[PDB]
Amino acid sequence: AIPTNFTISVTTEILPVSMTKTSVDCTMYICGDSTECSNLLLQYGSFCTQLNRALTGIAVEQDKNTQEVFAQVKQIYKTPPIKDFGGFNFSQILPDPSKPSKRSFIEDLLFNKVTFNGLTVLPPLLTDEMIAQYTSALLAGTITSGWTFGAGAALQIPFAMQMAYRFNGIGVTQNVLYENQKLIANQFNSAIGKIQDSLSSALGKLQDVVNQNAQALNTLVKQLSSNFGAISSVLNDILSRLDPPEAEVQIDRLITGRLQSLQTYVTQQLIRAAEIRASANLAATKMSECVLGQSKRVDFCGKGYHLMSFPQSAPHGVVFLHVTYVPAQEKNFTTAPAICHDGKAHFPREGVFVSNGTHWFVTQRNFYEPQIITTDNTFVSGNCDVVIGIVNNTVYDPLQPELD
Amino acid sequence: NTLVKQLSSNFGAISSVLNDILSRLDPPEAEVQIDRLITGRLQSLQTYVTQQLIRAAEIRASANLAATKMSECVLGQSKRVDFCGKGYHLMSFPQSAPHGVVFLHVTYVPAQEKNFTTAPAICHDGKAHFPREGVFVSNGTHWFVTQRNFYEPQIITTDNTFVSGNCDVVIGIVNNTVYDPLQPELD
Amino acid sequence: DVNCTEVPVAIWRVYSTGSNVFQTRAGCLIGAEHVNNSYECDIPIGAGICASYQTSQSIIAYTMSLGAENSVAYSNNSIAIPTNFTISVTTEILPVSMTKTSVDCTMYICGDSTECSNLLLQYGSFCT
Ligand SMILES: *[C@@H]1O[C@H](CO)[C@@H](O)[C@H](O)[C@H]1NC(C)=O
Ligand SMILES: *[C@@H]1O[C@H](CO)[C@@H](O)[C@H](O)[C@H]1NC(C)=O
Ligand SMILES: *[C@@H]1O[C@H](CO)[C@@H](O)[C@H](O)[C@H]1NC(C)=O
Ligand SMILES: *[C@@H]1O[C@H](CO)[C@@H](O)[C@H](O)[C@H]1NC(C)=O
Ligand SMILES: *[C@@H]1O[C@H](CO)[C@@H](O)[C@H](O)[C@H]1NC(C)=O
Ligand SMILES: *[C@@H]1O[C@H](CO)[C@@H](O)[C@H](O)[C@H]1NC(C)=O
Ligand SMILES: *[C@@H]1O[C@H](CO)[C@@H](O)[C@H](O)[C@H]1NC(C)=O
Ligand SMILES: *[C@@H]1O[C@H](CO)[C@@H](O)[C@H](O)[C@H]1NC(C)=O
Repeated sequence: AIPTNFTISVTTEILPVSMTKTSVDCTMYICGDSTECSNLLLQYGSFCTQLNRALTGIAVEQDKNTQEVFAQVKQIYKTPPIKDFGGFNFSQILPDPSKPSKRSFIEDLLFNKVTFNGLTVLPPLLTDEMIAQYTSALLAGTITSGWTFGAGAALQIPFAMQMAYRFNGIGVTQNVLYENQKLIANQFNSAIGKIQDSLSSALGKLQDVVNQNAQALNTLVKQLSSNFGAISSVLNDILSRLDPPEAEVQIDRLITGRLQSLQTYVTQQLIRAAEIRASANLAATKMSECVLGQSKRVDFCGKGYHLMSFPQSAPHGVVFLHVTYVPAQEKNFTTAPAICHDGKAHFPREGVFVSNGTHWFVTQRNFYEPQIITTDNTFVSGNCDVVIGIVNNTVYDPLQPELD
Repeated sequence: NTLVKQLSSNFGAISSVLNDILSRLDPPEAEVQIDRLITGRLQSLQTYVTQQLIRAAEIRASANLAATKMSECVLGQSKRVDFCGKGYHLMSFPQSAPHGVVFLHVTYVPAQEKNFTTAPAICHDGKAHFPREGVFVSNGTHWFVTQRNFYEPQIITTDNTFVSGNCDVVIGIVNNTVYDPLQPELD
Repeated sequence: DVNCTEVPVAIWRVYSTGSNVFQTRAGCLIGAEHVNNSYECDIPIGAGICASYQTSQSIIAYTMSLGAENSVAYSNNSIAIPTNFTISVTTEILPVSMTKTSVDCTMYICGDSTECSNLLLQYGSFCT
């Protein structure tokens, strides 16, 4: 069976990249204003230093993630002003002048769908303005320059002409693009409409990170109130109702109990950070290959044959649009491994032999385009007798009229 | 270093060094004092192991990456953009380091450039001609076909191009004459 | 997380007040002067601000650039073809192992006491 039509499809993929940078002061969490709490804590020593050497390890990693997904480029490309892209209407995904932050429409439709006792929250190094600036460069690069701006200096090429190369990479001949340019553009511009619809309806991968990294802090602050088996949870009460020579044991218990909860929370941070790192690396490799190139890697860049991708920014994460080629509407055919001619066995150079029971033809593998069999489509390498399934026929010669 | 310093912490025991307690106090009082140091020391030891397990778990990912990069960059060329270094990839030479490995990647980079006019196809005897591999470029007067990555022009032969359909459908096309190299010799 | 109005109340000798002070979203930055130019990020501060040491030599803090800028010459009938090339060599660094540490928990906790062992067997398997 050989397919005879196709549909361009656009598919969506969503990835987390950073959790919120946070920090805790060991002493302001464990103690109130009590000095004796501090002086008893000084009996335990170094733990209140390691807990910051731990959390600061996470805080810098959360920069180096966002730094490394996005900064593949050092040259902010302007978009051309004239939107001549041969029928493609990217106005959904480009930035626009009027918005109070220069996020695209597809980004603003997205941004909406996502929602003290020493606890401190540190801003990120990059702002959402800087992030959205970078992605506007990756769009401008890929639309005007193909892959070349990834490999080196950016070489301009017409968009409707680069699509021919992207088709050539999947074994479809360029005539199949140029004879159909109008129809293909309509399929594309239609599919972007479904993304606006579907996005308007789904961010669970992103949304639940914001949930868990709040919920753990709520657990940590609630855990202040526990008695831990002390006589009460307020240090002033301990220090007033009982003399220090014995209130010492109550304080020592309540410090030990509280400390255990911080010593757990810091590990429940680290083990998550170690998963977000694996996600940032996967997103980095997806961007390096599927956006700045074209990749043969089956189903790595979304379902189907891959053509191109566009990145779009999101809070704490990134979203891709993968544009893919899907074959459809196929017909059955008779086939044979080889043709027998004047006693000698012909094989096709690239395509495959088919017959509609009535005539014999050769056609490329992935899009029905039958042709006359010639000694220029084929090469010869033996007698007919040796290969199974050979079929007798005749090979036309364009050099035969050239007898004159 | 942190783990050795933790031996000096007293955890509310009478003294840091056990031999001080275990000399100056009798068993039934020592046995309620030494009990604290053990709990303090264990918890410092427990924390250390939980740190080593995570750093091991992350180095394992780096070693597993390097083995992927060696197989796909040294024992062969690979076309994964930016995997074997920036640019187009040619070969790589490994070198060793203390606790590590260091690659040298060898990469080709296109440099000087010039602007040209170009057209999707040639319209000939009412028949369109497409290039087999290169792209058509004009220097503003003559029309050539050239490979994509390095300017090296050639005449529009009957044998670089192939034909498919009439001139009517292709949006951008320029009328131009294709050359048949057999035409003289065939006489 | 301190408004610059409040900072003097805790105080280091010069920088109590009376000095260059620069409010930022990251906080109150003092002892460095703001500049309208932009550069690459020498040292990070936060929220798009980076700091550097510069020549009169002083510390300056500035909105970091994202690098340079240029347009791309795009037409619907024009193309650019490279006419020359250069080979290049680059080094990538990967860690592969760390030290094989090993620890004897009985020696560490108890030294050479026997009694400290006789206590430790209250706790069971941990030293295994
Ligand atoms: C292929 O699909 C397109 C879009 O639905 C349609 O316009 C065209 O007529 C189809 N052609 C065939 C071979 O059915
Ligand atoms: C195809 O299979 C049938 C049934 O096994 C057999 O009779 C026939 O000879 C085969 N033909 C080819 C092309 O080998
Ligand atoms: C092709 O013709 C030859 C000679 O007549 C014959 O031996 C052979 O069986 C034929 N093969 C087929 C596939 O008809
Ligand atoms: C184009 O190249 C040909 C090479 O033979 C040369 O004769 C011609 O003058 C060139 N034209 C322009 C405008 O550069
Ligand atoms: C090519 O020639 C035909 C017939 O004269 C004409 O209609 C067409 O516009 C010409 N195209 C160009 C690009 O000169
Ligand atoms: C600092 O305090 C002044 C006076 O109340 C106020 O006007 C200003 O907005 C405050 N700035 C910040 C960063 O809160
Ligand atoms: C480019 O677009 C303009 C406006 O549609 C058109 O006049 C011109 O012929 C086009 N050029 C080519 C060769 O595509
Ligand atoms: C290409 O670059 C090399 C090395 O710099 C130089 O020797 C040579 O002249 C250049 N050739 C061209 C065509 O620019």
